[PDB]
Amino acid sequence: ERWWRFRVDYHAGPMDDLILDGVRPAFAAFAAQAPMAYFLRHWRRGPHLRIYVSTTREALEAVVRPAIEHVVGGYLRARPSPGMADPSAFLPLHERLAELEGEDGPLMPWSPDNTIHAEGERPEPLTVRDVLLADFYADTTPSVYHALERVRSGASLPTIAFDLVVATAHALSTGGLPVARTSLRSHAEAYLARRSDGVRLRELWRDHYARNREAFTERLIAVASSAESAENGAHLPHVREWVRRLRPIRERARALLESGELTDSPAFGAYRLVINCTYLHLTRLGLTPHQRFLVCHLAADAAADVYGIA
Repeated sequence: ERWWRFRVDYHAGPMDDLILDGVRPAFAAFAAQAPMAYFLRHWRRGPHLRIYVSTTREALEAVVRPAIEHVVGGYLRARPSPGMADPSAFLPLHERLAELEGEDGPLMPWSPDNTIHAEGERPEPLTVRDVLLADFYADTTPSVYHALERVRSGASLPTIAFDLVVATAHALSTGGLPVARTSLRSHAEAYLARRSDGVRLRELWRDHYARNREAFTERLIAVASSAESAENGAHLPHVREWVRRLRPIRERARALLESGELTDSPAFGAYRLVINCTYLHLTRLGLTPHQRFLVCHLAADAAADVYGIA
């Protein structure tokens, strides 16, 4: 009935664990009364988690709030964050990120580390995109846990970023990977373009590609077949689920572009939005912007060597 907001401060300790061992249980403990709920990373007044959950005030006070305070709080007391040495070391960066993303709220002093805070209900009325986005975040919370599990048991996060980006490109674009590798290049290129060492960046990034050319091209075609099987049991499952989860959301978005709120609508519009959702997904899995751009770039290079010998 509303979106209710909590803040979990965890300034210096492994947010992956806090998600898996604190918030995942807590969310389960209210699954019947409030199934619609998700969380985002954020930086303001200390690195923290932002928790979003859709219920009435009655359910918040009854079931949601105390599952957070007790389950999550339990995790905090077991595995506390050691803290940040100087939060004001981060002020000039934060001042920038505020301007860049319009944040307006106070920046210093930092919230107390290792702590929970109720924050109230969202703005007042949501936009259509806000609604479609929240739906996406909630729908993909299982996929977050899947991944951080794989990461926790030794697997590589860059590689998971790869499989996902690639899959969303081949399966949800108007012409598949051979056409949407331009949008991937394009996405990395906008970052290389404003970096004074872009030149050396591109050399490093291309050395990397060359050293591993066989790994990435092999992996590229794997993810490509996985995403087009019509035979539910390929060599890779997470790809096939990721596609599966996202197909609904293009439709609801492509539908409400040619019925007309937001911005070819399907072609570069639905697929514009769900590639941007994959990017938001990956942020949530703890990939930096740097590492995401690098992944877009390696996907593109890999796609040259297979779809480009045309």
